[PDB]
Amino acid sequence: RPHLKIDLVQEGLRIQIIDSQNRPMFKTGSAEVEPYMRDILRAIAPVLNGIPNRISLAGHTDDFPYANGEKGYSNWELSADRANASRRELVAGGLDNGKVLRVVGMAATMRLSDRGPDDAINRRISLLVLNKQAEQAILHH
Amino acid sequence: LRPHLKIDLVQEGLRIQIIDSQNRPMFKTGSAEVEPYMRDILRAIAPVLNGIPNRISLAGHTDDFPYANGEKGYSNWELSADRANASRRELVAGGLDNGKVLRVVGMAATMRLSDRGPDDAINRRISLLVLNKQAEQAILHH
Ligand SMILES: NC(=[NH2+])NCCC[C@H](N)C(=O)O
Ligand SMILES: NC(=[NH2+])NCCC[C@H](N)C(=O)O
Ligand SMILES: NC(=[NH2+])NCCC[C@H](N)C(=O)O
Repeated sequence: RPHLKIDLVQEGLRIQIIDSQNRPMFKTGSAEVEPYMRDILRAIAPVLNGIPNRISLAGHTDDFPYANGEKGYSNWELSADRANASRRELVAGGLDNGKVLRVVGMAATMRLSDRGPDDAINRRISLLVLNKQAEQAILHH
Repeated sequence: LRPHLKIDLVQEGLRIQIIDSQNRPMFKTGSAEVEPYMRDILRAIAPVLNGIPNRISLAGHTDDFPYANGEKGYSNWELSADRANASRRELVAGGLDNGKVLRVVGMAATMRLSDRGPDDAINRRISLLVLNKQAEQAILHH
């Protein structure tokens, strides 16, 4: 059973989804979120509604490339699709309108460092509960 | 008159906007297909971006009009993200180097243009961002 890891960062609250068996939370090349991940995402949505802050959603991939592999569909499209896939699950969980400020596709640029040598663990999404400083930053860009 | 570049300093880098005098939207309604005149511009921008060591972020935008089922299904978030990646593929086709892109962003309709309503058609667009080293480290060394 997967769990959320929530800790403080400069930009606010970072939320990571972590599986105990170090199992990838997405099938390779897939932006379909699994039933187990579905439940934990929908469950945290009312909590996010309580927190007056807005959120940023990020999608990630392993560094297994597509055939072209940046000319057409790539890890950029896939990571972005994973971000929005998690977004739709939060909404299904009852996430309020206007809670999302940003969806982000990171491809394989944000590599985890202490979660083992298997690159497949990077197939994931992450959440960021933005503080006022991070939000005002993003908005005035 | 030909469209021009609007460049200003923002917190995580150098933002690049493409401003059209003829007020042509970069995308048709509900479409993530880059309009012809913007394709030419993005391809022209790519080799210049190759000239600097900095990595790039790409953001997509939509007008205020929502989709049929609000935000439960395909929404302006998906559309804006798809528009960001469409501009990405144009840049790559223009000769953008491998590894230049660090981030793609969907902003939906949260960032209307500086003096237009959120309903205006020219909100359907993309914007470019040249990331400073600090933003790049906050992402890579995260
Ligand atoms: N349960 C696990 N530890 N899985 C790791 C292996 C994942 C497999 N190599 C893949 O790409 O799909
Ligand atoms: N089904 C595939 N085409 N897999 C290869 C690409 C996998 C991709 N890098 C991911 O994170 O899922
Ligand atoms: N169901 C619809 N007709 N939706 C139209 C949404 C258009 C979208 N706001 C855009 O910027 O292109």
